[PDB]
Amino acid sequence: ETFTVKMGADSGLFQFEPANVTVHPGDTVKWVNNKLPPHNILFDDKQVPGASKELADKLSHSQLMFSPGESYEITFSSDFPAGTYTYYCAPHRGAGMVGKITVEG
Ligand SMILES: [Cu+]
Repeated sequence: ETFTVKMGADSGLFQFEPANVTVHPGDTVKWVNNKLPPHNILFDDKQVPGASKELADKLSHSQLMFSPGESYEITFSSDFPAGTYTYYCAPHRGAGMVGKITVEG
């Protein structure tokens, strides 16, 4: 299954929509610019399994995404451990543009 996460609500609010997604092994999460770019996707290294900086860096898209409809995706296959993965947008972190992926096992 592929889950689409919009970056920016239709109203312009600085939110990932939906903010919380639960995935099963082999599923894909695809982030897509919706409103008021740029956004980016940074995983919090203290809030992924093992509190691993390597894992957080692997999953992040640190480059700002300026283009309408620009996308980034992750397929949660076996090199991704079970657990929750918290992420944020650096431009809008202060305003609470945050999300969480729960990887089931
Ligand atoms: Cu953002």
